[PDB]
Amino acid sequence: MTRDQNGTWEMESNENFEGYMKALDIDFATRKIAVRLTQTKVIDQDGDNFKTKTTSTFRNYDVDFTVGVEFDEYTKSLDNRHVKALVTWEGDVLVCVQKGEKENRGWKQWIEGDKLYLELTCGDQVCRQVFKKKLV
Ligand SMILES: CCCCCCCC/C=C\CCCCCCCC(=O)OC(CO)CO
Repeated sequence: MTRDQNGTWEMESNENFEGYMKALDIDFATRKIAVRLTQTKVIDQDGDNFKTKTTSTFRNYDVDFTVGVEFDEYTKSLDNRHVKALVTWEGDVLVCVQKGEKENRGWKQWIEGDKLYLELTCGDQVCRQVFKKKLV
């Protein structure tokens, strides 16, 4: 029973964020800033209802969803694309498929210990992020 992802989580590693961004066609001036930033993830979860915020000094991104309920996602101030998104549980891993113009786009997010793991995929690029839970 590790489905409870509530908390504030601070990034400690970010592997291949460059390649993921390039796969999304982010221009190199934007990538040059974005690759350097420490991200924070704030998750407010009530059962299968999620409200999430990913924040940095450069850009913030909010996405809210209910597990199992397809929704329209506009990735505003990221790559600015429209996708149909569905989040499901695979065991205690939260799995998102983002169907749209990019093939094999989505993410997977799960807890181990005091860490939150997030693997972002686009095409043949995978970015692996790890966040540490912030205290009180
Ligand atoms: C926002 C902080 C970084 C902003 C700088 C990046 C700008 C360059 C363009 C694209 C990179 C998109 C990468 C972030 C993916 C969104 C996070 C996300 O959807 O996470 C899920 C799972 O946590 C939310 O529930």
